[PDB]
Parts: sequence; structure tokens; C-alpha cells
Amino acid sequence: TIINVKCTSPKQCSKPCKELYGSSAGAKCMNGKCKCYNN
Repeated sequence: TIINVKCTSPKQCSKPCKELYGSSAGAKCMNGKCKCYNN
């Protein structure tokens, strides 16, 4: 469960992932791309 949103922070990735998974989002920023998991 990896998406394609450009980031430079995990709080730039908690924008698409909390629009997806709600509030149970494990939002990780590796390189400059976003991953959306679950808490």
C-alpha cells in the first residue's frame, strides 16, 4: 500500500493518507514519495 504523493516530511503524507484511511493512517515519507498504511 504505496501511493504517489511527493513529500519532504511524513506530515505532507498525512494529508493524502488521512483523506484515504481516515485517522488510522501510517503515513511514511521515504525519498520524496508517500506511503499509506494503517495504525
